[PDB]
Amino acid sequence: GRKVYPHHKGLPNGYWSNPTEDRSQQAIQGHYQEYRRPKKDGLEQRDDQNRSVKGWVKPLTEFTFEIDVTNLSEVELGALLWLLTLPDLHFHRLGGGKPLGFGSVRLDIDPDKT
RNA sequence: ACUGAAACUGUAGUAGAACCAAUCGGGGUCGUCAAUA
Repeated sequence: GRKVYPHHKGLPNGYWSNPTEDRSQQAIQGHYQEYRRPKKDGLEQRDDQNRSVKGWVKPLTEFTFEIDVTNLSEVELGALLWLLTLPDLHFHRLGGGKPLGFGSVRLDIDPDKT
């Protein structure tokens, strides 16, 4: 069926912090720096199997967007609004790098603009 | 067993009215490959 990338629950404090540091080889709070290509012989493994990113959108940053909907039934609308009103600690997965933990996002409705 | 002459195929008339270059699509992501000893 439909392939999904489960949210990386329980990533410790500072997991994404200072990401240039090759912490991939130590179990800091029980997790390896799984999103970063490990260094080999002390040099960066910028091979043509991996990409590199000059930056990323920080965690806890916030985006607002709008959905304009037409002729949704109550089931079709209720399915949509369920996704946009999931209980706490349900997170959507967005963009790239999802296998590595990137792109976990919380969606919630702004009711005053709906 | 005396050539008729003279006479604009012209005048009026918008190739135009209606018609969305548009519909769908996360710049994304894991284990394969080779066959013998």
